[PDB]
Amino acid sequence: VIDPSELTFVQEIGSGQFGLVHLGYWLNKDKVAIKTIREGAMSEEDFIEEAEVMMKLSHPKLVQLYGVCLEQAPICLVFEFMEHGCLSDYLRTQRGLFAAETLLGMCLDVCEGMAYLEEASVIHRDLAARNCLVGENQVIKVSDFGMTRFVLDDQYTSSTGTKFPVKWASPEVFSFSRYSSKSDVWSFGVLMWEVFSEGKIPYENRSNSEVVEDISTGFRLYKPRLASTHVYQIMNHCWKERPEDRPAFSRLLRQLAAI
Ligand SMILES: COc1cc(C)c(Sc2cnc(NC(=O)c3ccc(CN[C@@H](C)C(C)(C)C)cc3)s2)cc1C(=O)N1CCN(C(C)=O)CC1
Repeated sequence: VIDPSELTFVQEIGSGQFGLVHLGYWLNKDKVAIKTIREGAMSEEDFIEEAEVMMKLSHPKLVQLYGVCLEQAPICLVFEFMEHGCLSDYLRTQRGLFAAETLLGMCLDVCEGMAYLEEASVIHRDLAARNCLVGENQVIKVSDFGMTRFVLDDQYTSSTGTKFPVKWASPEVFSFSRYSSKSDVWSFGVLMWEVFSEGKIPYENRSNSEVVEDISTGFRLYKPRLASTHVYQIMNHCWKERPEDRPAFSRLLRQLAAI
């Protein structure tokens, strides 16, 4: 638990799934990012349960949750400040400046984070570039793993909802809500596409229904220029119809490191 007096709210930096994000300071010295959880956004008591375990999850390629500020309404989550924001934004902003090796390095970072979560029996559920953050020396860290379990907006959570992230969803997820580390693997493949495409939106921004149809019939994203023949076959292995035909993150890590 972080005491409210230990935090200083400096400036609003944006809004996400659960509401406001501020740049702040922790004990008047260290830069932190503070999520202010908006009313009706979170399943609050259910999260305060899972907060202890989430905090205990620690890895250099996961954005660290430093603590929870509970002694106030609305409650706040205190995070490691990532100096370059979301990967999705970062890729688009820096488009044209990336060497293939740097882009591969980003995929490696994410894969290391996911390998840790997979090992720890944790499903992300919404792995995408928008949910990864960029820190010192372009290091990429995975964030908000498992958080969609606490989202009250049924448009996001339900596979049939209008806000459902179909573009990163494996066939068994969008059809049957069947999550696993292997469904995160599908998402990771799409994230690889995003990285090597320098932040392009997968599936020409096609409708949710059209993507479901595309994937159901066998369509797959085409190779981005900066992705090698080898990288593209790794992507395609992530997009096998059956989750059992997809590699584990532990395997992908060996493959991406071997390059
Ligand atoms: C995936 O969602 C999130 C996950 C985490 C885990 C955190 S906790 C965080 C940890 N670290 C963060 N860093 C940043 O959000 C950031 C953004 C911009 C800049 C560059 N300009 C700075 C210096 C300002 C905005 C002060 C001018 C630097 C850092 S947020 C915040 C969000 C989130 O909701 N947003 C990310 C950042 N946003 C925007 C508009 O960029 C708002 C949505």
